[PDB]
Amino acid sequence: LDRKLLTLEDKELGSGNFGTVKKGYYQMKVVKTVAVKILKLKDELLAEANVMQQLDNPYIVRMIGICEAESWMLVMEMAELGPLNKYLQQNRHVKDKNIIELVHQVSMGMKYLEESNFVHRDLAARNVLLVTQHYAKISDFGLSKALRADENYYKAKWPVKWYAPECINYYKFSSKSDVWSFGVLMWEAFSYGQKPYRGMKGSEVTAMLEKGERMGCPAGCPREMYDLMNLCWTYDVENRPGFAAVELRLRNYYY
Ligand SMILES: Cc1cc(C)cc(Nc2nccc(-c3nc(C)c(C(=O)N[C@@H](C)CO)s3)n2)c1
Repeated sequence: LDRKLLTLEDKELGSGNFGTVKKGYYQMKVVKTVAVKILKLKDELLAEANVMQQLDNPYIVRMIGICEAESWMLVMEMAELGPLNKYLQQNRHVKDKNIIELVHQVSMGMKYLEESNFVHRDLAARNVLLVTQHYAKISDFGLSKALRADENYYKAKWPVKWYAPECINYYKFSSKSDVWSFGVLMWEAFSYGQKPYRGMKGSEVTAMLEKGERMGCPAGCPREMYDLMNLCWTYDVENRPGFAAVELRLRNYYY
């Protein structure tokens, strides 16, 4: 558990029903800059930190620890450039080569999450934080679930635009459920952080998916990458590729 050897800044990087996110510094005589989730239930915050605790990957946000003070406080290393969708909305100069590197970084941290038998559940362009223009990290483990050693999926928001059909129709979440979200994450990435399925409600998306209609190719997206998306958006999970195969394709087309 962390000590209050921690200095918070005043600005809110962000806020929500839980509390508010601030920048801070944790003194270890080299100080670390940190992002901090303060609650304004705790149990949820404890869950989420429990998840981050067992995770260790250059492409996942690190947790430093929990600080129990005037408020409950989840402390994480700080990804300085914030959310992918937001940075991309405001950096349309970002080139295709570079978006592919960023998503290949996501697939790699996802590859690891699948090997460690966690499901993310909320993999979206708003949950991928940028360390630099060339270094991406997955965040927000609030809806993540550790899988038991016997099951392949977890049985249950929601972020319905990012959800696979089996999640909405059955409530099953597996790592190939998150492959589906990653396909939507990639489409947002190539679209420079535009919302997916604009103006459509949940049930209209679901209806659209059942017809076999997918979202279009974004503007300057390389064809291999869009074909990668349709692969990700395989309707039937048994045939949808896991992150082992998403990551292999993405690493390949990068060289
Ligand atoms: C909002 C924001 C802005 C900027 C510029 C950087 C960051 N950096 C950063 N770095 C690592 C982790 C985090 C965060 N992680 C979580 C789980 C955050 C969080 O709870 N966000 C909530 C507002 C979404 O409701 S912020 N955040 C965050």
